[PDB]
Amino acid sequence: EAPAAVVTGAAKRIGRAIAVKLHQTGYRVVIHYHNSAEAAVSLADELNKERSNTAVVCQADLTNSNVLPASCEEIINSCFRAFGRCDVLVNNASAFYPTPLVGKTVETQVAELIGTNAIAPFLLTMSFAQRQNLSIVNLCDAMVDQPCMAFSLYNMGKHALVGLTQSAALELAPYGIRVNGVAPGVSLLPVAMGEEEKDKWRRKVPLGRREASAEQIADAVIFLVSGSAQYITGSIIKVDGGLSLVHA
Amino acid sequence: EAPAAVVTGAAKRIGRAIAVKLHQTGYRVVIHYHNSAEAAVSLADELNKERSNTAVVCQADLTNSNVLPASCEEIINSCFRAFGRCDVLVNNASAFYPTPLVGKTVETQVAELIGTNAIAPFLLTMSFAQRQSNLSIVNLCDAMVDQPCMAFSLYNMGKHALVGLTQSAALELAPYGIRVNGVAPGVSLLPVAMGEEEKDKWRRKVPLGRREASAEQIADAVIFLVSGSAQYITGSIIKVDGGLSLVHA
Amino acid sequence: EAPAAVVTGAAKRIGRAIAVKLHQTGYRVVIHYHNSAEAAVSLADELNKERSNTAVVCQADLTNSNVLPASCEEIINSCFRAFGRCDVLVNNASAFYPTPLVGKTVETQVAELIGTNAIAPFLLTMSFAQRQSNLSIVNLCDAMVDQPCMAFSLYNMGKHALVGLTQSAALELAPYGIRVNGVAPGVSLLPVAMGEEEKDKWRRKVPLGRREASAEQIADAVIFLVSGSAQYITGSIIKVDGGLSLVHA
Amino acid sequence: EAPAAVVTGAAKRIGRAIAVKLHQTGYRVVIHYHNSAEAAVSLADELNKERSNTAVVCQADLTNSNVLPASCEEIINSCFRAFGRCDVLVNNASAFYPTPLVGKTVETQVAELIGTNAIAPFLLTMSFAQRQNLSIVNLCDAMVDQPCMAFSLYNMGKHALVGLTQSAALELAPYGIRVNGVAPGVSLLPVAMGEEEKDKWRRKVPLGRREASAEQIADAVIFLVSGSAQYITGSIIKVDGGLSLVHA
Ligand SMILES: NC(=O)c1ccc[n+]([C@@H]2O[C@H](COP(=O)([O-])OP(=O)(O)OC[C@H]3O[C@@H](n4cnc5c(N)ncnc54)[C@H](OP(=O)(O)O)[C@@H]3O)[C@@H](O)[C@H]2O)c1
Ligand SMILES: NC(=O)c1ccc[n+]([C@@H]2O[C@H](COP(=O)([O-])OP(=O)(O)OC[C@H]3O[C@@H](n4cnc5c(N)ncnc54)[C@H](OP(=O)(O)O)[C@@H]3O)[C@@H](O)[C@H]2O)c1
Ligand SMILES: NC(=O)c1ccc[n+]([C@@H]2O[C@H](COP(=O)([O-])OP(=O)(O)OC[C@H]3O[C@@H](n4cnc5c(N)ncnc54)[C@H](OP(=O)(O)O)[C@@H]3O)[C@@H](O)[C@H]2O)c1
Ligand SMILES: NC(=O)c1ccc[n+]([C@@H]2O[C@H](COP(=O)([O-])OP(=O)(O)OC[C@H]3O[C@@H](n4cnc5c(N)ncnc54)[C@H](OP(=O)(O)O)[C@@H]3O)[C@@H](O)[C@H]2O)c1
Ligand SMILES: COc1ccc(CSc2cc(N)nc(N)n2)cc1
Ligand SMILES: COc1ccc(CSc2cc(N)nc(N)n2)cc1
Ligand SMILES: COc1ccc(CSc2cc(N)nc(N)n2)cc1
Ligand SMILES: COc1ccc(CSc2cc(N)nc(N)n2)cc1
Repeated sequence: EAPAAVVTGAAKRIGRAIAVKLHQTGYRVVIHYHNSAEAAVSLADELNKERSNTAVVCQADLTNSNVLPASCEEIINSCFRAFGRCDVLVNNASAFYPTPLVGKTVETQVAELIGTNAIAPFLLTMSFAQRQNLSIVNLCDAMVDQPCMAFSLYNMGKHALVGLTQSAALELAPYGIRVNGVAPGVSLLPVAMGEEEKDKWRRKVPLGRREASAEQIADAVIFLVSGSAQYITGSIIKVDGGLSLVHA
Repeated sequence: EAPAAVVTGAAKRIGRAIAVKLHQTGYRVVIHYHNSAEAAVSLADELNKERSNTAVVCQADLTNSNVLPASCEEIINSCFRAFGRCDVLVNNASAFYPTPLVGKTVETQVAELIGTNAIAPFLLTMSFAQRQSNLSIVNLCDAMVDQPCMAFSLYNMGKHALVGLTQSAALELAPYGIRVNGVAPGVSLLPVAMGEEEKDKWRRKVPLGRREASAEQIADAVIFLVSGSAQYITGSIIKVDGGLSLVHA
Repeated sequence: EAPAAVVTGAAKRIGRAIAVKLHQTGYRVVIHYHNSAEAAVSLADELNKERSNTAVVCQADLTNSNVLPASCEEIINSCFRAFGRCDVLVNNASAFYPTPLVGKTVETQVAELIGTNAIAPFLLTMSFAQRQSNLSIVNLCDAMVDQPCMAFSLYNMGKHALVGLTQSAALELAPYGIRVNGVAPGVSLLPVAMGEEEKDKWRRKVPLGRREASAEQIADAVIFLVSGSAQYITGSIIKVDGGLSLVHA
Repeated sequence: EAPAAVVTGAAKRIGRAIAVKLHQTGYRVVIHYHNSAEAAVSLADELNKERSNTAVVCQADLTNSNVLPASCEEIINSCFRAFGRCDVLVNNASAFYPTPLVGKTVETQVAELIGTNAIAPFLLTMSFAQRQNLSIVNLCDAMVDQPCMAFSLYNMGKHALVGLTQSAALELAPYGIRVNGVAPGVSLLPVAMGEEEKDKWRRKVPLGRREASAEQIADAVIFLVSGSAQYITGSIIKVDGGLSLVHA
């Protein structure tokens, strides 16, 4: 039987590309979502039209709370429910917005940014491991050491996620579970963002003066979960077209 | 007027060393504590006997909660209440224990490990800036963050977040003249519950001396980072590990 | 038409697995060697037996000297002479031996270690770029560069230099469509000379499988980096170390 | 009796600041120079005026060659002959210039950039140790991982120096010798650089929109060689005003 993968925030953009490429490679997928029900099912329909009963959806808020552990336990369960196995976990879901040091309460910002980018990936990892070419891939950020201004919580989240990638690689290696990361720089920009401000970020990218397509990010994910990366663990692959190498 | 510092978890060990050294340097100190009331009060006694009206104690739980912001805001408030100013903040307080991936609830482990090592520093940092000359923050990090102990995922994630904060905070608060730096022990004072055999196993790994760092040795680097000799230093983590992080498996 | 690749030190061990896998992927290969004449010619034969006119050998000493630029210019020239193009450069050749601080002269050690591991890669990158599709360079680095073996400073200085090259070359050659990246083994193929308890000592330390990387596992990452699945990857060093660099002392 | 320091390229700018602060701390100093004999001599006189017989100068080209090892052995030897001891070694001398990938020969650029920045520090280290609060301090570069364009050989030099620092810390720790680095970001700008170009770099620095004075860099070196840094080794202290944290 075909292996099975969980992709968090898989309904749109980069997570959608991961789930599609994983499916095109022959995985059965769990498309997690929070708000994008319509887009998630739409993706599942497309994938299932290709091969019947190879894509299911799963809803969960990934914000930190007393219920988070149980939601993450159940995302992993849905993969075992649908497919009888869970070979791959891609922690892609992420909140990202500014939290100046000098309207959500700060405690809610903590809950969303630290929960989605860090704690939920920790809890999903716990449940993944407990339930067992098994690997985990975490969507990190190649700009962590040169962070966006006023983004300290988000940024604290992605650093926490780098530490979890490393800790979990060390601890889960005895179980044959590899744990790795993929770090975009500028991939798909928010439709929210202004076009002028978009081309400002694009022009900074040495390799082609453009952003990464979502497929380019998914390519790194595909490599990491493959047989070609079977000695690779605790590694984080930058996919940033040299953006992080560029001084101020 | 003498400047004033806040040191979190300052009742004993390394935070005591920081507070004492900051006090010997001429600072007034808020000794923040959680459970260690007698040790906190004993230390504020010692320091006030040295210079009257120069040490207070301040109780707070730094576990993450929806009341954490308020608690951190009050820690900073207490320094202004006592001393009319707050020049320096040392984020020393830290919970530290295993959380294996395979009777505390996981929700509580998240709250204590992430709260003490990362969210309280963020919140204290926020409160410190908004209440505002040589202003600086020093975060107690960990030199072994990239070669972590087995099954310390949460603690390690919180120390990594602390590195992230140090950097983001240094960047954002530089315009306000606040510097933000770190001090990363490898092995310093070992746990009180640890047995001497297990301590010596760690001691024997340190290239420089085959011994742990003293609390004064850690405190020395913090005192450098707050001084006028570090006036251009920000976003920097100073490793104080006797070469331990260079030693391969 | 088939693209072509240069692999330094490709007669044996890891560079040989690299050249074999490039060739299976469809590349024509220049097999560079220094002393391993017999092995190099044997490899070209096997590759050519499989697909005709797809492999040449090229001899060069990559020790630093005033003629090293010319030699490196000639290794790149040999690919154009043989195949009409040069698409891929792999910097694999490396001297590796201890150089304690406290019968080769120090002048020679500096020359072999820094030349093979850094200066030759720099000069090759220069000639490659100047002679100029999916063009890319992969340098063979070392995952233990921050946790070096004792008394291996010149070697370690060379590997660090190689990281600096990867990044500086990635930045500068980006506007030319040339990507530059790295593959950093931990313990892979273990030395001929090394005793057998030393090998098992190193093997026990590897979290993932308690074994060293096969030559082919290292080559897989090189192959990924030069493929059309890495078109946005530049200035990245991929560890292929079974988690070894994560194990504390 | 008073301890003694060797400082390389100590005649001008940053190295001169380091020599002076060491001397003010109570060190006797070997002022090394290559071309700047008048400034070296000028410093030694100033310093000997303060304290009789506490400053000497010592000339040596630090470009890589087959005589380099002998030259570095003689710099160390000069401190022993003059003062009877060599407690501190500061590796400050640095060639710095572009070497684009696409009127010196390239082999000479290699020899100057790699020799001054990396090989001479390694030979000076060998000799320092062989001859024995003992410490070495290397002048590194905060911008090593975000290099200036077309500075690959310089950048290769500074990276090697980080590795030396680490390798030397580990190997000389049993002899009680600590090895550390100080990494400037933007410090003293070349005097002949136009103020308008100087200002483009200044403006990039978060902490105060200015470059570090030489004395500011010297301050960190002073720290590292003091009794206040006695457990510190293998460490590189950035002195950069937050410059390296600033994204493109
Ligand atoms: N795009 C870039 O340039 C870039 C750069 C650096 C790093 N990254 C990383 O790459 C990954 C994917 O990036 P992206 O731009 O595709 O992400 P994105 O659009 O910002 O977010 C992806 C998904 O995360 C889910 N999500 C947000 N908040 C959630 C919550 N509270 N609970 C559960 N799910 C939640 C959302 O799902 P729903 O719509 O279903 O609610 C969203 O569609 C992220 O980890 C990101 O941090 C991206
Ligand atoms: N010791 C080392 O070898 C070492 C190594 C690497 C890094 N570090 C770092 O250096 C720092 C100092 O080390 P240390 O060993 O002296 O620390 P520690 O004794 O383990 O902890 C210091 C203090 O943190 C406070 N704390 C714990 N949980 C708290 C909570 N929920 N709320 C508020 N305060 C809490 C405790 O205060 P109360 O007693 O008053 O309850 C404790 O006295 C820490 O940041 C540590 O991570 C130390
Ligand atoms: N093997 C590992 O565990 C390991 C670990 C970390 C990093 N690496 C890196 O991965 C690469 C491959 O490893 P490996 O073990 O296969 O390497 P290796 O066997 O030690 O050396 C590869 C080739 O380098 C060539 N070489 C040595 N000195 C030379 C010189 N002066 N001039 C020109 N060529 C010279 C030799 O060619 P000839 O035989 O023709 O003389 C040799 O076959 C190296 O870059 C190494 O640094 C390997
Ligand atoms: N200034 C900065 O913004 C900055 C930034 C980053 C890092 N740094 C680091 O801090 C250190 C000092 O910087 P700096 O600007 O003061 O230095 P600098 O002016 O560029 O040079 C320092 C001295 O190096 C000596 N030197 C140059 N080539 C030499 C050679 N072939 N042999 C022997 N000595 C040679 C020169 O001595 P003579 O004049 O006597 O010939 C020169 O005065 C360097 O290691 C540098 O890389 C500085
Ligand atoms: C720095 O300017 C940018 C670049 C990319 C984006 C894409 S939205 C996004 C980005 C991210 N790093 N994480 C998450 N979750 N979502 C937004 C602003
Ligand atoms: C590696 O084995 C050790 C070494 C030192 C200690 C000291 S207790 C401690 C340590 C820490 N990194 N953070 C906090 N908060 N407390 C415990 C276990
Ligand atoms: C002391 O531990 C080891 C580990 C691997 C080896 C393989 S031989 C080798 C290694 C290398 N880093 N570079 C080169 N060129 N060849 C030898 C000793
Ligand atoms: C921002 O562009 C600059 C900044 C400072 C300088 C001072 S000269 C210098 C610089 C250096 N890193 N190393 C050495 N040896 N010399 C020149 C250009």
